[PDB]
Amino acid sequence: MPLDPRVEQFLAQSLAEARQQFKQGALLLDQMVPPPPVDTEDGTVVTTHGPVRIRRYIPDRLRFSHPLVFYHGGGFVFGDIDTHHGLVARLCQTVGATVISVDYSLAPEAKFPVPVAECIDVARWAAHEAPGWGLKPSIVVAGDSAGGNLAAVVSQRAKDESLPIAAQLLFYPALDMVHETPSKRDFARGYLLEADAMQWFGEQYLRTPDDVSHPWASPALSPDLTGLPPALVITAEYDPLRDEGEAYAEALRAAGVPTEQIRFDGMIHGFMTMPIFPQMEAAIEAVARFLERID
Ligand SMILES: COC(=O)c1ccccc1C(=O)O
Ligand SMILES: COC(=O)c1ccccc1C(=O)O
Ligand SMILES: COC(=O)c1ccccc1C(=O)O
Repeated sequence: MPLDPRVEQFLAQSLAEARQQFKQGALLLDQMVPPPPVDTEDGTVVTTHGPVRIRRYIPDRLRFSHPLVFYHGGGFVFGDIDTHHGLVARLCQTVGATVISVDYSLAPEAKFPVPVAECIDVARWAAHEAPGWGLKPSIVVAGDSAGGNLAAVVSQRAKDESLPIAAQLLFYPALDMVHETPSKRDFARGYLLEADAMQWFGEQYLRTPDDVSHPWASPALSPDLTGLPPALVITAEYDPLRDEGEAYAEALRAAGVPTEQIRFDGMIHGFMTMPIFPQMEAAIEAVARFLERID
């Protein structure tokens, strides 16, 4: 409930250049706490907005009967398959799941709602492939932060798009671009994800400031959450995005959606791609236990 000791220690310490610096940070942490070996295959999915690079992770031993489709975070501007490899490799090996890690088109080069369309296309592709992998033809979508946004919106669009989704895993997602929450006010600066950056991400991703109220940008605003896929919503106590994540979990639960909501106390935004924190593996264990309950 106090700030985690290791998190405390960590905090105490151009667009191309910033992407590279973000990527260098991600590599540093993986160099500090190396990921498990895992078999992978690269490929390209043909989407309605063009080819989208993917990487399939194959577990040593398959124990989960649905493919996972994973959408990386990074404010819609940063990140790639490599920045999220540390997380995805452990998800693959710990759950015993095939995982499709997706490189959707980044902003500002591509703008809302291009990545949403891409992410749907990839989920549909995964569902079609699943029987040939000897899996069920219903997928688990997953993502961190901006990727959690994508996972939540894909889940909301699933029925309309005839997309079978068995569950949604939202890791400290962004869900509400319209409302200030107490967490967004109280942890606006100094906890890695900052208000300044969130504003900037919005300027890169969104076409106009009015897009904030679009349900494919702000899924928390959808008035009807009935019949949505079973949900695991993981939040960090000291994350501006905390409150909107918990409120969405609460709304899903009240809508009769099977929902598990976990706040990691003492933690900050981003901890599930920061293997210097033991909590990252604890949260990955949470995922495996949750997925055990899914049919
Ligand atoms: C930077 O992205 C990657 O590391 C990657 C990995 C596998 C397949 C495609 C890509 C890509 O260039 O997006
Ligand atoms: C804020 O959450 C994100 O989507 C993000 C933004 C910038 C840098 C990293 C991340 C992430 O969650 O990895
Ligand atoms: C991590 O993503 C964000 O914080 C974000 C990115 C683009 C547009 C809006 C937001 C937000 O949640 O305010």
